[PDB]
Amino acid sequence: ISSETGEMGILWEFDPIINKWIRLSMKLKVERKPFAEGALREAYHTVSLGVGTDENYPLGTTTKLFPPIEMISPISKNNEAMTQLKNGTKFVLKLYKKEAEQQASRELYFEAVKMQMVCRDWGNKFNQKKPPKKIEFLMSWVVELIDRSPSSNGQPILCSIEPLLVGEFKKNNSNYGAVLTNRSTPQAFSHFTYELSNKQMIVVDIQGVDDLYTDPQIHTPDGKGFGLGNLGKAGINKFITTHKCNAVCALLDLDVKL
Ligand SMILES: Nc1ncnc2c1ncn2[C@@H]1O[C@H](COP(=O)(O)O)[C@@H](O)[C@H]1O
Ligand SMILES: [Zn+2]
Repeated sequence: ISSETGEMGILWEFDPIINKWIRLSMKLKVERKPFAEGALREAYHTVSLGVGTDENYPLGTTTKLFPPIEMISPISKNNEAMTQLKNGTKFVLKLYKKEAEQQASRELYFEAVKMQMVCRDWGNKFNQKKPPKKIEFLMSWVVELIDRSPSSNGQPILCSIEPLLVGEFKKNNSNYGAVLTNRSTPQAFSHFTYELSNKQMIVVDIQGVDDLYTDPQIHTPDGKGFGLGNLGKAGINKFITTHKCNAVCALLDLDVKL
């Protein structure tokens, strides 16, 4: 943690193989104006001023705590943040637009970051089949900007952070059936997660730079979890109407009927 001018934050990393959250702290310097925007959020350039422990900021009460205490690792010595967010790193911070900040609760920040980590595992499962192009999803973290005056409201300011992508950012499909590029690997990764999960999930909203992807969305047949972008059977079926499995689908031996 550098003594340089910045702001403090509580840092949250999710580890799927142990299925627990890792609680940390960091200092960061955010630019005043955003450099890009989506439908719901704005993105800011940020520089890391160091990652440390959370010893100075106790959780206090177990009751009403989210995420719950049983989902929190008691040891935080190992994590991705210490290398990928080390002092000097340039990264990206994302805030919700006001409005609709009204549709962003504390649970949805953690649910969104857990969803990206889940998609990150599917990328590794995809890469084990040795496709022509390997895909990879970026890390993602929840950060509580504790130095910023709470929404009033009375809730602290939350955000998500992730590594910086350098290059042309392109969206390949949406979360409701659009096919926006001629590339085969993004659609085939979608034709892949739906079949290999036995139709329990599909990963769409495949976007990013080259084969580094971020901000995916998951549909599940019951429509539960994975945020408000989970359109259930409708989202799954909408992908099937516009999908043509391709040479990558064929190479992965996916079923041409869905
Ligand atoms: N990791 C990233 N690195 C650089 N630019 C990004 C990144 N994520 C999102 N963006 C930009 O921010 C915009 C908003 O993305 P979204 O997160 O979908 O609202 C995108 O259209 C990109 O131009
Ligand atoms: Zn396919």
